[PDB]
Amino acid sequence: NYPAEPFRIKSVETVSMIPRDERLKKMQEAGYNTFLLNSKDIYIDLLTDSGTNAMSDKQWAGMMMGDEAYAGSENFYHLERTVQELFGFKHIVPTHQGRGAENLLSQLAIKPGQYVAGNMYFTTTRYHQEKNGAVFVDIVRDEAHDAGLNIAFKGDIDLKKLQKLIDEKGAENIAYICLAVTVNLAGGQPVSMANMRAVRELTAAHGIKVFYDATRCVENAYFIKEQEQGFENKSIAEIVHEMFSYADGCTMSGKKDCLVNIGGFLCMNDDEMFSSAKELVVVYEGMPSYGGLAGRDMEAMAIGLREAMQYEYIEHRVKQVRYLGDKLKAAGVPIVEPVGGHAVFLDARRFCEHLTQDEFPAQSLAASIYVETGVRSMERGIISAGRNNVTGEHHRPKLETVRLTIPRRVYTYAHMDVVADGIIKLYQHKEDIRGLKFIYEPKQLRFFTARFDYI
Amino acid sequence: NYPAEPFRIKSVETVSMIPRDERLKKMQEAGYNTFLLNSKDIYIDLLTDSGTNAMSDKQWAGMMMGDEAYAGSENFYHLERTVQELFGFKHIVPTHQGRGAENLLSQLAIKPGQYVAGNMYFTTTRYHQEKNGAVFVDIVRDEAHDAGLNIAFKGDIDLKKLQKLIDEKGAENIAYICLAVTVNLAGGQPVSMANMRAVRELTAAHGIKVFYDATRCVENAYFIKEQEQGFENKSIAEIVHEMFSYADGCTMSGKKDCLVNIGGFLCMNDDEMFSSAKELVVVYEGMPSYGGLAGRDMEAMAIGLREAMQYEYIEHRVKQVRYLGDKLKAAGVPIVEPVGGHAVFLDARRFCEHLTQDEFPAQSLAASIYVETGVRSMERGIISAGRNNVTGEHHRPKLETVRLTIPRRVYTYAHMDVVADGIIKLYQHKEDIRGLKFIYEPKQLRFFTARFDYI
Amino acid sequence: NYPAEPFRIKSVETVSMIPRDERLKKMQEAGYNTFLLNSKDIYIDLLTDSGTNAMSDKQWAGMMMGDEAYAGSENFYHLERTVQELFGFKHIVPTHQGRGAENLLSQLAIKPGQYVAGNMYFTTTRYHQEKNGAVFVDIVRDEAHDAGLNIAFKGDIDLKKLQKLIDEKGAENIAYICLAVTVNLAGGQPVSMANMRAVRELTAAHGIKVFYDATRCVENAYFIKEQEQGFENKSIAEIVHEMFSYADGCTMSGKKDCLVNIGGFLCMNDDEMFSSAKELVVVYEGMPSYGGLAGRDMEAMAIGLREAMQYEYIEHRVKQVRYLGDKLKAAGVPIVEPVGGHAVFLDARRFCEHLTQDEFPAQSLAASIYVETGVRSMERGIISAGRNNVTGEHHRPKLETVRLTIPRRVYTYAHMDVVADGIIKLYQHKEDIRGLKFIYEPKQLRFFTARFDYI
Amino acid sequence: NYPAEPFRIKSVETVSMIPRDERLKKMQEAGYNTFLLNSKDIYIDLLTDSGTNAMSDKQWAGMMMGDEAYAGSENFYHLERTVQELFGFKHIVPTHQGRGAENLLSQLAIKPGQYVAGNMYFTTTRYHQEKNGAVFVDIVRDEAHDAGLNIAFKGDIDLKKLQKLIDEKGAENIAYICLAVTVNLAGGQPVSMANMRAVRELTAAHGIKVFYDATRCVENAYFIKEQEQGFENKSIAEIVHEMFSYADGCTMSGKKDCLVNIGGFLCMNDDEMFSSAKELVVVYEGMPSYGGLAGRDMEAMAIGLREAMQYEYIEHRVKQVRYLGDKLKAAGVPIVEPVGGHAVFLDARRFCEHLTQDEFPAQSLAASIYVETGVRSMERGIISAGRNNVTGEHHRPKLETVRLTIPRRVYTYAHMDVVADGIIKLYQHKEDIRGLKFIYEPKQLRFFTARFDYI
Ligand SMILES: C=C(/N=C/c1c(COP(=O)(O)O)cnc(C)c1O)C(=O)O
Ligand SMILES: C=C(/N=C/c1c(COP(=O)(O)O)cnc(C)c1O)C(=O)O
Ligand SMILES: [K+]
Ligand SMILES: [K+]
Ligand SMILES: [K+]
Ligand SMILES: [K+]
Repeated sequence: NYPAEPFRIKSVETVSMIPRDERLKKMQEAGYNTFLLNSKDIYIDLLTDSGTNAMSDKQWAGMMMGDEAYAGSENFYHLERTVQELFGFKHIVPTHQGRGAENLLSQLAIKPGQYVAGNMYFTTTRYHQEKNGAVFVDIVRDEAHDAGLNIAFKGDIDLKKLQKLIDEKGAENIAYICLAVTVNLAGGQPVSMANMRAVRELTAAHGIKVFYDATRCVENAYFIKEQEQGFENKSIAEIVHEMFSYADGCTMSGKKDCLVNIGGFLCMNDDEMFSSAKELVVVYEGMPSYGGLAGRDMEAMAIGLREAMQYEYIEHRVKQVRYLGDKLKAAGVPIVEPVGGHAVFLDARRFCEHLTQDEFPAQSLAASIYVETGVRSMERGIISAGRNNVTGEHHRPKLETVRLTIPRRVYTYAHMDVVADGIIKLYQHKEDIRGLKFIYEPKQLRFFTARFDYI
Repeated sequence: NYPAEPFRIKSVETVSMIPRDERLKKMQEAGYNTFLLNSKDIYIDLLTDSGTNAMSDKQWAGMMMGDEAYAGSENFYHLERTVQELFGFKHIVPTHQGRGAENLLSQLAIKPGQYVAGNMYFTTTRYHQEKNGAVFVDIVRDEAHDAGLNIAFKGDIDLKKLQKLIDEKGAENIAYICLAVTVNLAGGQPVSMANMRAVRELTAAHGIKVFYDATRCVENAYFIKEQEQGFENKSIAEIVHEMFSYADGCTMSGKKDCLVNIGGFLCMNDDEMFSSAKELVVVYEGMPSYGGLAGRDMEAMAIGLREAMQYEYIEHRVKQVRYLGDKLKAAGVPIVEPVGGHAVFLDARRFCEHLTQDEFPAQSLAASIYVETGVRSMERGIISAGRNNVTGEHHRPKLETVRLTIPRRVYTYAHMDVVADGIIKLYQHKEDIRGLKFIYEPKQLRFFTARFDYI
Repeated sequence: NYPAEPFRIKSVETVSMIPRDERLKKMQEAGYNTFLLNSKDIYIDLLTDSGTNAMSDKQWAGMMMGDEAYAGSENFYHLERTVQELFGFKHIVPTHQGRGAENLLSQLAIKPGQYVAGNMYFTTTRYHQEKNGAVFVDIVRDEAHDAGLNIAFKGDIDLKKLQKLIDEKGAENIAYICLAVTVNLAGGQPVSMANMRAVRELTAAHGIKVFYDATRCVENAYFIKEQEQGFENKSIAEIVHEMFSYADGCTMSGKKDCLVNIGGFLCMNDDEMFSSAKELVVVYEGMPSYGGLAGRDMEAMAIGLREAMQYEYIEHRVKQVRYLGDKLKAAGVPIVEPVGGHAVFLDARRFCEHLTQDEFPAQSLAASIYVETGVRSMERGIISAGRNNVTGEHHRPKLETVRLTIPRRVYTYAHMDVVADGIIKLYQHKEDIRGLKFIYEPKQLRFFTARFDYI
Repeated sequence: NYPAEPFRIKSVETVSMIPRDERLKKMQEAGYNTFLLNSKDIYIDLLTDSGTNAMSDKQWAGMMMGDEAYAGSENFYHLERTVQELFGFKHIVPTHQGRGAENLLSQLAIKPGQYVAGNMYFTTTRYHQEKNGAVFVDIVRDEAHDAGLNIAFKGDIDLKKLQKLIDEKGAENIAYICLAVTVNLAGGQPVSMANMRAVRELTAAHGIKVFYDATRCVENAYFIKEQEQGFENKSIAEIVHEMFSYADGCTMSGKKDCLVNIGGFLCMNDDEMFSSAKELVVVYEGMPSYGGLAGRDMEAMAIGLREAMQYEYIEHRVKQVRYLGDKLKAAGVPIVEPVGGHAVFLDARRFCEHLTQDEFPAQSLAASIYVETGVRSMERGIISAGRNNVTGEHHRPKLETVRLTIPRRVYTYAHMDVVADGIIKLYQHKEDIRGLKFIYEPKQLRFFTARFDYI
């Protein structure tokens, strides 16, 4: 069952419906790298769900009431009250987006040489942990690393790995546990409430802090409501509030589940850390009462976080992604399983099994998808993994995928059909997909500006 | 086929359904007339495509650049030259919506006792004709009155009827021919270019003026491109411009095909009529330089009329209506055929064969649709047709219909499925729909605020 | 004493600061008629205070929450509740602006041959009265016709003239009393509460209806608060509510004192007339619940009417106009006295006493003002009076004036200084102002498109 | 002279004053630091010109056309090419505001132990220099530190000081010269083109890089046009482009002279530095294609930087500040002279000659201004100067000032008169202002959230 949109369209965004012949020329001008395409040339842009969301009429009304004062803006107090109400943390510091909050948390909470342990990781999060002297330890359950395994709550932390870390390194040498909801690297997999409570129980017995990476915590809450026994009578807001009751604080990218185009924040319960955070936020972001955001954006993020709590909104959000995954899977197209809250990942290793990884199957599949449909997707394979600059060899990741990342409230099921129909047609003659070779490769950030040609 | 939306969602508004018990209360508080229900108590609002459209990001950018000057506004010049370019008429007078332009035309072009002949009546149009002393004569082809007959270009004028009128009444006693594109009350049926050309040739030979009702001219142009031999490779804009080349002027409700929420205009080629129209507009609407519109709305209408010329936009507009009609017809639900440009008309005579037309089956069917579905639709039958101003008896249209009217760019195919599924279920117990009788009847245009009770 | 603006600027409107040499070319291209100037070529546009107001951030937030439903829009209920609260009338029908409401009132309230009596008149108001068969009778106090007489509440009705009318024509032959607040034709002069109560007392004794032309009723309320004994402790809202307690209904142009760019409405207390108005509004304007306005505009007008009740806003509005009049008067420039709520009128007969009225001194002064300052003003003299088309002679009005009409919240005191300094400099060599002659004169609406050259 | 605003008001926001008793309570709740007051409790907010500007109708139209794509946004391309055209640098990296660009520059261009030399310190700039291991050296002319000395181009670097630094330290130990235009903490003082050219010539001869702080470069260009011989007939844009031709790159807070509420960027000519900057921006800000900004804000900043080039806009901006300074100086109030581009600085040393600088007269004067006036102003003296990171003692600036900072396009001359009248009255009892002592001092950038009590 797939629900209708629980909203209607207030205003539309103009697009170029250029045809296949012209899309091929645009793809070649981009050197077959979807990251180099111009937005104006893309029909359906599934590069990312970050910051690409459609706002409501209520949020746009809030955008006309930005109090742009440098200190003490009414919009900050609205955001503060909303986050305290819905997440339940004592203190909040706005940041311009998620990695701004990560920067502050890692400087406040890590002594060099300490460990940070988490359920897999995200690139910016782990960078700020490592930059401040932490050693990262993955404590996710082993199943999360099996991309074909169709089981619930795949993002759960293995409590035995956490106990083992505590026993081998000592609780005083662990800076914090970093629990992400959902788990992006596993394909957007949720964490169960039972897991969050067990982690809080164990860490609290040792005086260890837990901070959440909360960027898709509402998608996570929907999975708990749908699949965890005992939560069928709880509202999304009740589930969200209980989730954060098991944490000492969080970092949040509003660009994901708060339904905005920019914005984030840092939450914590400890007064002393809050005071230290306010001393640091002015260094990198702005005042404790704007944190690198215009007043109107704090307002839109306060309104959007509250909208995200509507059951029908988040049900439809997750089930629209599920629709895309279900349609591909029914045609035999290989995807990461189960489908996550925000994206479908194509398995390009299996999709293009006639290509070796050195011929960049995911990069080439993403280029084919755009030519055939006008859909942009993100390479998440060997190109994004980068090259080892000491040895000169590619980093070879186990996952060679194309990410179909779904912005919130932007597309319809008919757009999902454009994406799926086009991929299914490609799959039916997948052996015709050609390998790629570099014609320009920069030393760093190579996925952003590299250019290719066909082998 | 059924194309996906050729645009993305930029902003949303929430929709919601109140329980059946509450809709029942609301419906009897509205005296079983859908016009009297409150917007907040509707779920999917298909009352009308008039003024309910979603604007684009470009139109909303135009809304921030309203030049609100009383005379000489940049927005007026933009609207004036956009209409001169796309429609080809010499002169434009803005009005706040279509019936303001009809008020002006009828006062300018009718001498009491004269005939106005058109391809089927419309409610406000016919009121202003008769109010100024004209007798209305219907010269549409007989087939347009047969709901079930699936033939192309049902809106066409019967040239034999036009010829007969000229012979029996004399050309000097005909004030003008009123040619509407599409024809709303026939079900949104298009008029062919061959018919517009034949009508021009016959009227010109007798010195008789032709004024178009331009309200859904872009939907009409799409049907010409899709189905009239020789037009398959003409652009929508080319077809629109050729259409109006066979007219002396037009009235336009921009609230339909100009993709806005308010706005209209009167066009003409004749200099003396334009001079007279400017004297009159001051009394009813405003100065000729804004015609009862804010500058920002002249701007949005100039932008939206040009957007409407995009083939993919109007193809999707029309085929989304066709999807709803196709799904209802596949389930056996009786509808007006072929499906028109803007709405699906349920054939209330067949839905409610247990009722005579004096029991108002269309009015009653609309009420029952809201009660069982939360979807609002409009009566288009004996209630809307009014009374004969000579005998005092009902006008008795063969077409007794309930209109599922689709606003432009607002809903998705999933919303269409919700509508179709609900109507198909009500079809299964159609015998439960009771007849209605008047408890309050306005003296004109009675359908707007009439109140009914069950017989 | 002149207060600072009780607001700050949220956003600005871009203007062309073209210099004098270029302004002279624009004036010549406009044939020396300020009505023909392009808005884009004007620095400070004082043509009118109608519909040219600046909205607040709160109103623009309301503009993002337009409920564009054809019937039952939430914005209509907001407007309805606001007008019932602030004006106290039982029923309200929205219209697209003031003359839409006048059209409806005059058709509902006049039997042919009846009299309508008022404190002077406005052009559209009297047209709709006369078009429906009324004979207009001026019952303003004699002093209002003395444009140099500096006395308070110059708009007051002479109760003896009203008694005389009742005695000579009979109360059953008077359709209604039309009491305007303020009185535009006298230069924007207020009416006292004592006068409103006396008129209500007298008319009620005879069963005669009173309807207000309420377009600048808030400016009027400020004069009562400032100058009528006993109202120093009353709020603007209290004064406004008491004013309308002496009326049976009103017509309102929101384009003036409701601080919007479009919109108006009709109010009445009588159920039967309300029911008749709802039958008529659909003919000319729209549904009783939108009346020719987009939902967003009903919202902005509801918000703006409530903002207009703020004492500091309306005090500053009236005193900014007063500042301009005081500065001109201190330099000896001849103006209509006292200065009204919305405009300063220059006496061009005295300003250009070396020119005869057939040389159009007001039209020429308005052209000079634009060339010297970039300020557009309105001719209100012999050109606007029109030509008698039977005899071919000008209508020769006693008042030959240039109107400096001040939009609400758009300009600063520094703009008022630009206007005043430029006029004062012109006055110091007023004998150099040249007379004008027609080079193009249309048969009607001649002030709108006539063109001139220097004698 | 004092020109009128070269724009009209398009939209407003209300302002209000709470009673003195309430401001007194608010001020001690803020611990006598103006940074801790709440926006709703301020009347006229002169805390800062940073991010408080009023945008234009064109910018707000741009805000409706935000292309929120993660890469390839039309808004990024517009900002990129606008900056390349107006500033002339080869490469641009957007950041969410200026201190994000300072974070990147300081990490890219400083090796620990090296010197950075600039024309007076700024708070966030100096923090990021020192945090990355640089020693700051002030090479502004001695006169810039003398509040009362009225000389032109007080921001100029002393070339003898620059030469001395090169001789004593060696050019290889200087990371770069930081040249700010205007110089904020000297009172908004401009730098001459002759000085920028001399600095470029001397640094280039030694291979030393020059990076500008571009934050108020348009105000600086205005002073050059107004006062530097030979530039009187150059356009603001020409002057701006020549200015940056003497630099290797710049940091920019668009929140000042780009007329926006959020936004900044880093420019450079060097290709390898640009490559490194793109790696770093990902960690702190976002992808190089949006740099921590929504698309709509890249758009507003591209539009606003071009608007700032309009001569009449920036002339009025600067002369409105000058008006406030002239009115205070005419009444004997001690100020920094000449008045700078963005603010009037009261000379707190002279206002409060009864206090030593260790009693924080500037911090105390700011509090008393809010208590007596409701006007918020900022401390710019010993509190902002921070502590010496080697000795732990106060930095002791000669300039102990209270800043009346003017947001662009927000206030009128009448608002300036309210401010001046209030300060002139407080001047009459200056002996009533008590000294302050710290009760809470942050470890860096302490002025933002420090809390004080009276001695
Ligand atoms: C309101 C509707 N139509 C308006 C209309 C009008 C009157 O336009 P305004 O509603 O803008 O006055 C004129 N001609 C045709 C063919 C129309 O359909 C409707 O069908 O719902
Ligand atoms: C916030 C202020 N200034 C910021 C600033 C900055 C830092 O910019 P952001 O506030 O955008 O980070 C850098 N350079 C100069 C000369 C500045 O004035 C202020 O003066 O109020
Ligand atoms: K974004
Ligand atoms: K701001
Ligand atoms: K207007
Ligand atoms: K509407």
